[PDB]
Amino acid sequence: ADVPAGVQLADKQTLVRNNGSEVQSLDPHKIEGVPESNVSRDLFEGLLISDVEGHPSPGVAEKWENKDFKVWTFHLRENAKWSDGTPVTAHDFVYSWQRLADPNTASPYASYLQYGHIANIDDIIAGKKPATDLGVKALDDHTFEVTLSEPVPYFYKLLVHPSVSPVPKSAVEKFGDKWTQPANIVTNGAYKLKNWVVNERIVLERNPQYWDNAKTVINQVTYLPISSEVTDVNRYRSGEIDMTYNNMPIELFQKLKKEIPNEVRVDPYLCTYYYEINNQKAPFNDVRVRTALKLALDRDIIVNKVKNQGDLPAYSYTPPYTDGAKLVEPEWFKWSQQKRNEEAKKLLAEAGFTADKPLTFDLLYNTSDLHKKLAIAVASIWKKNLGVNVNLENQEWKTFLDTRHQGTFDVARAGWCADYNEPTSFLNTMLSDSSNNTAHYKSPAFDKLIADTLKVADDTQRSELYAKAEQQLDKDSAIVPVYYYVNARLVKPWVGGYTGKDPLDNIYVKNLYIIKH
Repeated sequence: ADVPAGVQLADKQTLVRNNGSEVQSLDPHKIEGVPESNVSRDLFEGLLISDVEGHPSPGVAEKWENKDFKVWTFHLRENAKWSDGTPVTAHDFVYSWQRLADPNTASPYASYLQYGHIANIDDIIAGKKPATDLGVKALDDHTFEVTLSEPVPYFYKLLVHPSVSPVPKSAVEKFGDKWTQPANIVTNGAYKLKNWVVNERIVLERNPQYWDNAKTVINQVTYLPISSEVTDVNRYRSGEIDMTYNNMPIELFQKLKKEIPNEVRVDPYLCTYYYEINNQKAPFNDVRVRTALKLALDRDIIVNKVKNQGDLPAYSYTPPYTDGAKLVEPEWFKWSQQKRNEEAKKLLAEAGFTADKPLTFDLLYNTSDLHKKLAIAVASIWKKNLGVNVNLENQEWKTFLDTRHQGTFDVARAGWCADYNEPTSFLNTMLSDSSNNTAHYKSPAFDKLIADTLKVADDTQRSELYAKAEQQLDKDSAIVPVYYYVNARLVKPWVGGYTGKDPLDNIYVKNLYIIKH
Protein backbone atom coordinates (compact mmCIF):
# COMPACT_ATOMS: atom_id res chain seq x y z
CA ALA A 1 0.00 0.00 0.00
CA ASP A 2 0.93 3.67 -0.54
CA VAL A 3 -0.48 5.59 2.40
CA PRO A 4 -0.94 9.32 1.74
CA ALA A 5 0.81 11.94 3.88
CA GLY A 6 -1.48 13.14 6.67
CA VAL A 7 -3.61 9.96 6.97
CA GLN A 8 -3.94 8.46 10.44
CA LEU A 9 -3.91 4.67 10.39
CA ALA A 10 -6.04 2.61 12.76
CA ASP A 11 -4.07 0.78 15.45
CA LYS A 12 -5.77 -2.45 14.36
CA GLN A 13 -5.22 -3.29 10.68
CA THR A 14 -7.74 -6.04 9.98
CA LEU A 15 -10.24 -6.35 7.13
CA VAL A 16 -13.36 -8.48 6.51
CA ARG A 17 -14.46 -8.92 2.88
CA ASN A 18 -17.53 -10.77 1.58
CA ASN A 19 -16.51 -13.10 -1.30
CA GLY A 20 -19.83 -14.32 -2.72
CA SER A 21 -19.52 -18.04 -2.10
CA GLU A 22 -17.27 -20.90 -0.89
CA VAL A 23 -14.22 -21.14 -3.17
CA GLN A 24 -13.86 -24.19 -5.39
CA SER A 25 -10.22 -24.54 -4.25
CA LEU A 26 -7.06 -22.70 -3.17
CA ASP A 27 -4.86 -24.44 -5.76
CA PRO A 28 -4.21 -21.90 -8.51
CA HIS A 29 -4.41 -24.65 -11.20
CA LYS A 30 -7.89 -25.81 -10.12
CA ILE A 31 -9.85 -22.48 -9.97
CA GLU A 32 -11.89 -20.60 -12.56
CA GLY A 33 -14.03 -17.97 -10.78
CA VAL A 34 -13.92 -14.46 -9.35
CA PRO A 35 -14.31 -15.59 -5.71
CA GLU A 36 -11.40 -18.02 -6.16
CA SER A 37 -9.24 -15.34 -7.83
CA ASN A 38 -10.01 -12.83 -5.10
CA VAL A 39 -8.30 -15.05 -2.53
CA SER A 40 -5.65 -16.31 -4.97
CA ARG A 41 -4.22 -12.84 -5.62
CA ASP A 42 -3.55 -12.43 -1.92
CA LEU A 43 -1.71 -15.77 -1.63
CA PHE A 44 0.10 -16.43 -4.92
CA GLU A 45 2.00 -13.95 -7.03
CA GLY A 46 2.96 -14.45 -10.67
CA LEU A 47 5.32 -12.69 -13.06
CA LEU A 48 3.27 -9.43 -13.32
CA ILE A 49 0.50 -8.08 -10.99
CA SER A 50 -1.86 -5.13 -11.51
CA ASP A 51 -1.16 -1.76 -9.87
CA VAL A 52 -4.03 0.06 -8.10
CA GLU A 53 -5.32 1.39 -11.42
CA GLY A 54 -5.26 -1.93 -13.19
CA HIS A 55 -2.08 -1.62 -15.26
CA PRO A 56 0.13 -4.73 -15.63
CA SER A 57 3.18 -4.10 -13.46
CA PRO A 58 6.16 -5.89 -11.99
CA GLY A 59 5.29 -8.81 -9.69
CA VAL A 60 7.97 -11.53 -9.26
CA ALA A 61 9.45 -10.35 -12.58
CA GLU A 62 11.10 -6.94 -12.11
CA LYS A 63 11.59 -6.43 -15.86
CA TRP A 64 10.96 -8.20 -19.12
CA GLU A 65 11.70 -7.78 -22.84
CA ASN A 66 10.43 -9.53 -25.95
CA LYS A 67 11.93 -10.34 -29.36
CA ASP A 68 9.42 -9.91 -32.19
CA PHE A 69 6.60 -10.58 -29.65
CA LYS A 70 7.49 -14.32 -29.79
CA VAL A 71 10.28 -14.82 -27.26
CA TRP A 72 9.61 -13.13 -23.90
CA THR A 73 12.27 -13.01 -21.19
CA PHE A 74 11.45 -12.29 -17.56
CA HIS A 75 14.14 -11.07 -15.10
CA LEU A 76 13.01 -12.20 -11.64
CA ARG A 77 13.84 -10.16 -8.57
CA GLU A 78 16.41 -11.90 -6.42
CA ASN A 79 14.61 -11.31 -3.12
CA ALA A 80 11.32 -13.07 -4.04
CA LYS A 81 10.67 -15.80 -1.45
CA TRP A 82 8.04 -18.34 -0.48
CA SER A 83 6.56 -18.11 3.04
CA ASP A 84 8.88 -20.91 4.29
CA GLY A 85 11.83 -18.59 3.47
CA THR A 86 12.95 -20.45 0.28
CA PRO A 87 13.63 -18.48 -2.91
CA VAL A 88 11.11 -18.07 -5.73
CA THR A 89 13.07 -19.07 -8.86
CA ALA A 90 12.53 -19.42 -12.59
CA HIS A 91 12.45 -23.22 -11.98
CA ASP A 92 9.19 -22.79 -9.97
CA PHE A 93 7.54 -21.17 -13.02
CA VAL A 94 8.80 -23.93 -15.31
CA TYR A 95 7.31 -26.62 -13.06
CA SER A 96 4.10 -24.65 -12.53
CA TRP A 97 3.31 -23.96 -16.19
CA GLN A 98 4.11 -27.60 -17.07
CA ARG A 99 1.68 -28.71 -14.30
CA LEU A 100 -1.01 -26.39 -15.72
CA ALA A 101 -0.54 -27.81 -19.20
CA ASP A 102 -0.48 -31.47 -18.06
CA PRO A 103 -3.68 -33.46 -18.75
CA ASN A 104 -3.25 -35.31 -15.46
CA THR A 105 -3.84 -31.99 -13.64
CA ALA A 106 -7.14 -31.59 -15.53
CA SER A 107 -7.03 -27.82 -14.92
CA PRO A 108 -10.23 -26.09 -15.99
CA TYR A 109 -7.88 -23.32 -17.13
CA ALA A 110 -5.53 -25.56 -19.19
CA SER A 111 -6.48 -23.56 -22.32
CA TYR A 112 -5.03 -20.33 -20.86
CA LEU A 113 -1.65 -21.53 -22.32
CA GLN A 114 -3.28 -21.85 -25.77
CA TYR A 115 -4.58 -18.27 -25.45
CA GLY A 116 -0.94 -17.17 -24.95
CA HIS A 117 0.17 -19.61 -27.68
CA ILE A 118 3.16 -21.07 -25.80
CA ALA A 119 5.10 -23.44 -28.09
CA ASN A 120 3.83 -27.03 -28.14
CA ILE A 121 0.76 -26.49 -25.93
CA ASP A 122 -1.71 -28.09 -28.40
CA ASP A 123 0.20 -31.37 -28.52
CA ILE A 124 0.68 -31.40 -24.77
CA ILE A 125 -3.04 -30.88 -24.11
CA ALA A 126 -3.81 -33.65 -26.61
CA GLY A 127 -1.54 -36.22 -24.90
CA LYS A 128 0.76 -36.38 -27.94
CA LYS A 129 3.80 -34.84 -26.21
CA PRO A 130 4.81 -34.71 -22.55
CA ALA A 131 4.50 -31.51 -20.48
CA THR A 132 8.30 -31.14 -20.45
CA ASP A 133 8.10 -30.20 -24.13
CA LEU A 134 6.38 -26.91 -23.14
CA GLY A 135 8.15 -23.87 -24.60
CA VAL A 136 9.33 -22.29 -21.31
CA LYS A 137 12.81 -22.61 -19.78
CA ALA A 138 14.80 -21.32 -16.83
CA LEU A 139 18.00 -19.78 -18.28
CA ASP A 140 19.26 -19.54 -14.67
CA ASP A 141 17.57 -19.18 -11.23
CA HIS A 142 16.42 -15.60 -12.05
CA THR A 143 15.61 -15.77 -15.74
CA PHE A 144 12.44 -17.28 -17.24
CA GLU A 145 12.11 -17.49 -21.02
CA VAL A 146 8.90 -18.17 -22.89
CA THR A 147 8.66 -19.09 -26.55
CA LEU A 148 5.40 -18.65 -28.45
CA SER A 149 4.45 -20.27 -31.76
CA GLU A 150 3.17 -16.88 -33.04
CA PRO A 151 3.78 -13.20 -32.21
CA VAL A 152 1.36 -12.09 -29.46
CA PRO A 153 1.86 -8.38 -28.68
CA TYR A 154 -0.52 -8.47 -25.69
CA PHE A 155 1.00 -11.66 -24.16
CA TYR A 156 2.33 -9.98 -21.00
CA LYS A 157 -1.25 -8.77 -20.20
CA LEU A 158 -2.32 -12.40 -19.61
CA LEU A 159 0.24 -12.84 -16.82
CA VAL A 160 -1.70 -11.30 -13.90
CA HIS A 161 -4.15 -14.26 -13.90
CA PRO A 162 -3.98 -16.84 -11.09
CA SER A 163 -3.57 -19.88 -13.29
CA VAL A 164 -0.09 -18.68 -14.32
CA SER A 165 1.02 -18.12 -10.70
CA PRO A 166 3.65 -20.51 -9.23
CA VAL A 167 2.90 -23.44 -6.96
CA PRO A 168 5.54 -24.87 -4.59
CA LYS A 169 6.57 -28.28 -6.01
CA SER A 170 7.79 -29.70 -2.69
CA ALA A 171 4.38 -29.18 -1.00
CA VAL A 172 2.45 -30.34 -4.04
CA GLU A 173 4.46 -33.56 -4.31
CA LYS A 174 4.48 -34.30 -0.60
CA PHE A 175 0.81 -33.66 0.27
CA GLY A 176 -1.06 -34.12 -3.02
CA ASP A 177 -4.56 -32.62 -2.77
CA LYS A 178 -4.04 -31.63 0.87
CA TRP A 179 -1.14 -29.25 0.06
CA THR A 180 -3.50 -26.27 0.41
CA GLN A 181 -4.44 -27.04 4.05
CA PRO A 182 -3.07 -24.40 6.43
CA ALA A 183 -0.43 -26.67 7.96
CA ASN A 184 0.93 -27.70 4.55
CA ILE A 185 0.48 -24.75 2.21
CA VAL A 186 3.41 -22.57 1.14
CA THR A 187 2.75 -19.16 -0.52
CA ASN A 188 4.62 -16.32 -2.25
CA GLY A 189 2.09 -13.50 -2.10
CA ALA A 190 1.71 -10.85 0.61
CA TYR A 191 -0.45 -13.16 2.76
CA LYS A 192 -0.45 -16.78 3.88
CA LEU A 193 -3.35 -18.98 4.98
CA LYS A 194 -4.15 -19.01 8.68
CA ASN A 195 -7.55 -20.75 8.69
CA TRP A 196 -10.09 -22.30 6.26
CA VAL A 197 -13.44 -23.47 7.62
CA VAL A 198 -15.63 -24.55 4.69
CA ASN A 199 -18.79 -22.53 4.29
CA GLU A 200 -17.70 -20.29 7.20
CA ARG A 201 -14.54 -18.27 6.56
CA ILE A 202 -11.06 -18.05 5.11
CA VAL A 203 -8.54 -16.09 7.24
CA LEU A 204 -5.21 -14.89 5.76
CA GLU A 205 -2.34 -13.31 7.71
CA ARG A 206 0.57 -11.23 6.47
CA ASN A 207 3.45 -13.16 5.00
CA PRO A 208 6.69 -11.67 6.35
CA GLN A 209 8.80 -13.30 3.61
CA TYR A 210 6.93 -11.41 0.85
CA TRP A 211 9.48 -9.26 -1.02
CA ASP A 212 7.31 -6.09 -0.70
CA ASN A 213 6.28 -6.85 2.93
CA ALA A 214 7.51 -3.44 4.16
CA LYS A 215 4.64 -1.82 2.20
CA THR A 216 1.88 -4.23 3.33
CA VAL A 217 -0.37 -2.55 5.90
CA ILE A 218 -3.30 -4.93 6.69
CA ASN A 219 -2.15 -7.76 8.98
CA GLN A 220 -5.20 -10.00 8.68
CA VAL A 221 -8.01 -10.30 6.12
CA THR A 222 -11.06 -12.55 6.39
CA TYR A 223 -13.01 -13.67 3.31
CA LEU A 224 -16.62 -14.78 3.92
CA PRO A 225 -18.69 -17.02 1.64
CA ILE A 226 -22.10 -15.34 1.81
CA SER A 227 -24.05 -15.80 -1.40
CA SER A 228 -27.06 -13.76 -0.32
CA GLU A 229 -26.51 -10.13 -1.41
CA VAL A 230 -29.15 -8.93 1.08
CA THR A 231 -27.30 -10.71 3.95
CA ASP A 232 -23.96 -9.25 2.83
CA VAL A 233 -25.47 -5.74 2.98
CA ASN A 234 -27.03 -6.34 6.40
CA ARG A 235 -23.76 -7.58 7.91
CA TYR A 236 -21.92 -4.70 6.23
CA ARG A 237 -24.35 -2.18 7.81
CA SER A 238 -24.20 -3.87 11.21
CA GLY A 239 -20.43 -3.25 11.11
CA GLU A 240 -19.16 -6.84 10.61
CA ILE A 241 -18.10 -6.54 6.93
CA ASP A 242 -15.86 -3.75 5.61
CA MET A 243 -16.28 -4.39 1.90
CA THR A 244 -19.24 -6.28 0.38
CA TYR A 245 -18.88 -8.65 -2.56
CA ASN A 246 -19.79 -6.94 -5.87
CA ASN A 247 -23.21 -8.42 -6.63
CA MET A 248 -25.99 -6.11 -5.34
CA PRO A 249 -29.47 -6.96 -4.05
CA ILE A 250 -32.51 -5.76 -5.98
CA GLU A 251 -34.34 -5.54 -2.66
CA LEU A 252 -32.04 -2.93 -1.11
CA PHE A 253 -29.71 -1.24 -3.67
CA GLN A 254 -31.68 1.89 -4.65
CA LYS A 255 -32.32 2.45 -0.93
CA LEU A 256 -28.52 2.47 -0.33
CA LYS A 257 -27.60 5.21 -2.90
CA LYS A 258 -30.19 7.31 -1.06
CA GLU A 259 -29.08 6.38 2.47
CA ILE A 260 -25.27 5.94 2.26
CA PRO A 261 -24.04 7.59 -0.95
CA ASN A 262 -20.35 7.95 -0.07
CA GLU A 263 -20.10 4.18 0.61
CA VAL A 264 -21.64 2.97 -2.65
CA ARG A 265 -18.95 2.52 -5.30
CA VAL A 266 -20.09 2.10 -8.91
CA ASP A 267 -17.41 1.68 -11.61
CA PRO A 268 -16.98 0.18 -15.08
CA TYR A 269 -16.41 -3.56 -15.11
CA LEU A 270 -15.44 -5.82 -18.04
CA CYS A 271 -18.01 -8.56 -17.47
CA THR A 272 -21.15 -9.67 -19.28
CA TYR A 273 -24.27 -11.24 -17.78
CA TYR A 274 -25.95 -13.73 -20.08
CA TYR A 275 -28.02 -16.91 -20.29
CA GLU A 276 -25.77 -19.72 -21.42
CA ILE A 277 -27.43 -22.21 -23.74
CA ASN A 278 -26.16 -25.80 -23.88
CA ASN A 279 -25.65 -25.84 -27.67
CA GLN A 280 -25.22 -29.62 -28.04
CA LYS A 281 -28.44 -30.58 -26.17
CA ALA A 282 -31.64 -30.91 -28.20
CA PRO A 283 -33.66 -28.97 -28.84
CA PHE A 284 -31.09 -26.20 -28.18
CA ASN A 285 -28.95 -27.54 -31.02
CA ASP A 286 -31.53 -25.88 -33.30
CA VAL A 287 -30.60 -22.21 -34.05
CA ARG A 288 -34.22 -21.18 -34.35
CA VAL A 289 -34.88 -22.15 -30.74
CA ARG A 290 -31.77 -20.26 -29.51
CA THR A 291 -32.66 -17.14 -31.55
CA ALA A 292 -36.24 -17.11 -30.29
CA LEU A 293 -35.00 -17.08 -26.67
CA LYS A 294 -32.52 -14.35 -27.50
CA LEU A 295 -35.17 -12.18 -29.21
CA ALA A 296 -38.07 -12.69 -26.74
CA LEU A 297 -36.01 -11.65 -23.71
CA ASP A 298 -36.94 -8.00 -23.03
CA ARG A 299 -33.74 -6.36 -21.80
CA ASP A 300 -35.28 -2.93 -21.12
CA ILE A 301 -37.57 -4.46 -18.51
CA ILE A 302 -34.77 -6.49 -16.94
CA VAL A 303 -32.02 -3.90 -16.99
CA ASN A 304 -33.94 -0.66 -16.45
CA LYS A 305 -37.05 -1.88 -14.62
CA VAL A 306 -36.26 -5.08 -12.64
CA LYS A 307 -32.58 -4.64 -11.69
CA ASN A 308 -32.06 -0.92 -12.41
CA GLN A 309 -28.52 -0.81 -10.95
CA GLY A 310 -26.63 0.98 -13.76
CA ASP A 311 -26.04 -1.93 -16.15
CA LEU A 312 -26.21 -1.61 -19.93
CA PRO A 313 -28.41 -3.85 -22.07
CA ALA A 314 -26.09 -6.18 -23.98
CA TYR A 315 -26.13 -7.32 -27.61
CA SER A 316 -22.77 -9.09 -27.68
CA TYR A 317 -20.52 -11.31 -25.56
CA THR A 318 -17.42 -9.10 -25.47
CA PRO A 319 -18.25 -5.79 -23.73
CA PRO A 320 -18.11 -2.93 -26.27
CA TYR A 321 -15.72 -0.94 -24.02
CA THR A 322 -13.02 -3.66 -23.88
CA ASP A 323 -9.70 -2.27 -25.25
CA GLY A 324 -9.67 -3.13 -28.97
CA ALA A 325 -13.38 -3.83 -29.36
CA LYS A 326 -15.14 -2.03 -32.23
CA LEU A 327 -18.38 -4.01 -32.44
CA VAL A 328 -21.26 -3.73 -34.89
CA GLU A 329 -24.68 -3.44 -33.20
CA PRO A 330 -26.92 -6.15 -34.66
CA GLU A 331 -30.15 -5.00 -36.35
CA TRP A 332 -32.48 -7.00 -34.02
CA PHE A 333 -31.27 -4.85 -31.10
CA LYS A 334 -32.66 -1.69 -32.72
CA TRP A 335 -36.07 -3.31 -33.41
CA SER A 336 -39.03 -2.81 -31.08
CA GLN A 337 -39.75 -5.67 -28.60
CA GLN A 338 -43.06 -6.35 -30.42
CA LYS A 339 -41.19 -7.16 -33.63
CA ARG A 340 -38.63 -9.20 -31.67
CA ASN A 341 -41.52 -11.09 -30.04
CA GLU A 342 -43.35 -11.81 -33.31
CA GLU A 343 -40.15 -13.00 -34.99
CA ALA A 344 -39.39 -15.25 -31.99
CA LYS A 345 -42.88 -16.75 -31.97
CA LYS A 346 -42.53 -17.39 -35.69
CA LEU A 347 -39.17 -19.16 -35.21
CA LEU A 348 -40.33 -21.37 -32.33
CA ALA A 349 -43.41 -22.36 -34.41
CA GLU A 350 -41.07 -23.37 -37.25
CA ALA A 351 -39.12 -25.46 -34.72
CA GLY A 352 -42.26 -27.48 -33.95
CA PHE A 353 -43.23 -25.76 -30.72
CA THR A 354 -46.99 -25.39 -30.63
CA ALA A 355 -49.35 -24.48 -27.76
CA ASP A 356 -50.23 -28.14 -27.17
CA LYS A 357 -46.51 -28.85 -27.35
CA PRO A 358 -44.82 -25.91 -25.62
CA LEU A 359 -41.07 -25.88 -25.14
CA THR A 360 -40.21 -26.82 -21.56
CA PHE A 361 -36.67 -26.62 -20.13
CA ASP A 362 -34.72 -25.86 -16.97
CA LEU A 363 -32.98 -22.64 -16.00
CA LEU A 364 -30.04 -23.31 -13.67
CA TYR A 365 -28.56 -20.53 -11.49
CA ASN A 366 -26.07 -20.44 -8.58
CA THR A 367 -27.66 -19.61 -5.20
CA SER A 368 -28.05 -15.83 -4.89
CA ASP A 369 -30.82 -13.25 -4.30
CA LEU A 370 -29.88 -11.38 -7.43
CA HIS A 371 -29.80 -14.40 -9.76
CA LYS A 372 -33.01 -15.86 -8.32
CA LYS A 373 -34.97 -12.54 -8.66
CA LEU A 374 -33.67 -12.23 -12.25
CA ALA A 375 -34.39 -15.88 -13.20
CA ILE A 376 -38.00 -15.49 -11.95
CA ALA A 377 -38.39 -12.28 -14.05
CA VAL A 378 -36.87 -13.96 -17.11
CA ALA A 379 -39.06 -17.08 -16.82
CA SER A 380 -42.17 -14.84 -16.74
CA ILE A 381 -41.02 -12.74 -19.70
CA TRP A 382 -40.36 -15.90 -21.73
CA LYS A 383 -43.64 -17.48 -20.60
CA LYS A 384 -45.59 -14.35 -21.59
CA ASN A 385 -43.73 -13.62 -24.84
CA LEU A 386 -43.28 -17.21 -26.01
CA GLY A 387 -45.63 -19.46 -24.03
CA VAL A 388 -42.60 -21.42 -22.81
CA ASN A 389 -42.45 -23.34 -19.52
CA VAL A 390 -39.28 -22.90 -17.48
CA ASN A 391 -38.37 -24.84 -14.34
CA LEU A 392 -35.95 -22.96 -12.06
CA GLU A 393 -33.12 -24.84 -10.32
CA ASN A 394 -30.48 -23.46 -7.92
CA GLN A 395 -27.08 -25.06 -7.20
CA GLU A 396 -24.20 -23.99 -4.93
CA TRP A 397 -21.30 -22.33 -6.81
CA LYS A 398 -18.81 -25.18 -7.04
CA THR A 399 -21.53 -27.64 -8.15
CA PHE A 400 -23.01 -25.16 -10.63
CA LEU A 401 -19.66 -24.70 -12.46
CA ASP A 402 -19.19 -28.47 -12.54
CA THR A 403 -22.69 -29.08 -13.96
CA ARG A 404 -21.91 -26.54 -16.72
CA HIS A 405 -18.65 -28.28 -17.76
CA GLN A 406 -20.43 -31.66 -17.64
CA GLY A 407 -23.20 -30.49 -20.00
CA THR A 408 -26.04 -31.67 -17.70
CA PHE A 409 -28.13 -28.55 -18.11
CA ASP A 410 -30.43 -26.85 -20.59
CA VAL A 411 -29.98 -23.11 -20.06
CA ALA A 412 -27.93 -21.51 -17.25
CA ARG A 413 -27.44 -18.10 -15.70
CA ALA A 414 -23.87 -17.09 -16.66
CA GLY A 415 -21.33 -14.33 -16.39
CA TRP A 416 -17.83 -13.94 -17.73
CA CYS A 417 -15.31 -11.36 -16.55
CA ALA A 418 -12.19 -10.57 -18.54
CA ASP A 419 -8.88 -12.07 -17.41
CA TYR A 420 -6.95 -9.47 -19.45
CA ASN A 421 -8.23 -6.38 -21.29
CA GLU A 422 -8.34 -7.51 -24.94
CA PRO A 423 -11.29 -9.07 -26.78
CA THR A 424 -9.71 -12.60 -27.01
CA SER A 425 -10.08 -12.82 -23.21
CA PHE A 426 -13.78 -13.22 -23.99
CA LEU A 427 -13.61 -14.69 -27.49
CA ASN A 428 -11.12 -17.47 -26.77
CA THR A 429 -13.71 -19.15 -24.50
CA MET A 430 -16.01 -20.04 -27.44
CA LEU A 431 -13.24 -21.83 -29.33
CA SER A 432 -14.31 -25.46 -30.03
CA ASP A 433 -11.57 -26.98 -27.86
CA SER A 434 -11.40 -24.33 -25.10
CA SER A 435 -11.43 -25.70 -21.51
CA ASN A 436 -13.59 -22.63 -20.68
CA ASN A 437 -16.28 -23.48 -23.33
CA THR A 438 -19.31 -24.23 -21.09
CA ALA A 439 -21.77 -23.20 -23.83
CA HIS A 440 -20.47 -26.33 -25.63
CA TYR A 441 -20.41 -24.18 -28.80
CA LYS A 442 -18.50 -25.64 -31.75
CA SER A 443 -18.00 -23.61 -34.90
CA PRO A 444 -15.20 -24.08 -37.41
CA ALA A 445 -15.98 -20.63 -38.91
CA PHE A 446 -15.70 -19.03 -35.46
CA ASP A 447 -12.44 -20.82 -34.66
CA LYS A 448 -10.92 -19.77 -37.99
CA LEU A 449 -11.73 -16.08 -37.43
CA ILE A 450 -9.93 -16.07 -34.09
CA ALA A 451 -6.93 -17.95 -35.55
CA ASP A 452 -6.63 -15.29 -38.28
CA THR A 453 -6.25 -12.51 -35.69
CA LEU A 454 -2.62 -13.49 -35.04
CA LYS A 455 -1.72 -13.96 -38.72
CA VAL A 456 -2.29 -10.24 -39.41
CA ALA A 457 0.08 -7.64 -37.96
CA ASP A 458 -2.09 -4.57 -37.40
CA ASP A 459 -4.76 -3.60 -34.92
CA THR A 460 -7.41 -2.51 -37.41
CA GLN A 461 -7.57 -5.85 -39.17
CA ARG A 462 -7.54 -7.56 -35.77
CA SER A 463 -10.44 -5.46 -34.47
CA GLU A 464 -12.40 -6.08 -37.68
CA LEU A 465 -11.95 -9.82 -37.21
CA TYR A 466 -13.00 -9.60 -33.55
CA ALA A 467 -16.14 -7.82 -34.78
CA LYS A 468 -16.84 -10.56 -37.36
CA ALA A 469 -16.37 -13.27 -34.68
CA GLU A 470 -18.96 -11.48 -32.50
CA GLN A 471 -21.29 -11.42 -35.52
CA GLN A 472 -20.78 -15.18 -36.07
CA LEU A 473 -21.67 -15.84 -32.42
CA ASP A 474 -24.73 -13.63 -32.77
CA LYS A 475 -25.80 -15.30 -36.03
CA ASP A 476 -25.56 -18.69 -34.31
CA SER A 477 -27.28 -17.35 -31.19
CA ALA A 478 -24.77 -19.26 -29.09
CA ILE A 479 -25.83 -17.27 -26.00
CA VAL A 480 -28.44 -14.86 -24.73
CA PRO A 481 -26.74 -11.56 -23.83
CA VAL A 482 -28.47 -9.67 -21.03
CA TYR A 483 -26.37 -6.80 -19.67
CA TYR A 484 -22.80 -5.54 -19.29
CA TYR A 485 -22.07 -5.33 -15.56
CA VAL A 486 -21.05 -2.34 -13.51
CA ASN A 487 -18.80 -3.02 -10.49
CA ALA A 488 -21.06 -1.99 -7.60
CA ARG A 489 -20.14 -2.63 -3.98
CA LEU A 490 -20.22 -1.00 -0.58
CA VAL A 491 -16.87 -0.05 1.00
CA LYS A 492 -16.52 1.51 4.50
CA PRO A 493 -15.24 5.10 4.61
CA TRP A 494 -12.23 3.91 6.67
CA VAL A 495 -11.01 1.48 3.93
CA GLY A 496 -8.31 3.41 2.02
CA GLY A 497 -6.63 2.45 -1.27
CA TYR A 498 -9.61 1.15 -3.34
CA THR A 499 -9.75 3.39 -6.45
CA GLY A 500 -12.42 1.56 -8.49
CA LYS A 501 -10.34 2.46 -11.56
CA ASP A 502 -9.39 -1.09 -12.60
CA PRO A 503 -12.10 -2.50 -14.91
CA LEU A 504 -10.90 -6.06 -14.10
CA ASP A 505 -11.28 -5.45 -10.33
CA ASN A 506 -7.92 -7.14 -9.58
CA ILE A 507 -7.82 -5.99 -5.94
CA TYR A 508 -4.87 -6.95 -3.76
CA VAL A 509 -5.36 -6.58 0.05
CA LYS A 510 -1.64 -5.56 0.22
CA ASN A 511 -2.73 -2.23 -1.32
CA LEU A 512 -5.45 -1.32 1.21
CA TYR A 513 -5.16 0.29 4.67
CA ILE A 514 -7.56 1.12 7.49
CA ILE A 515 -8.04 4.74 8.45
CA LYS A 516 -8.31 5.46 12.16
CA HIS A 517 -11.99 5.67 13.13
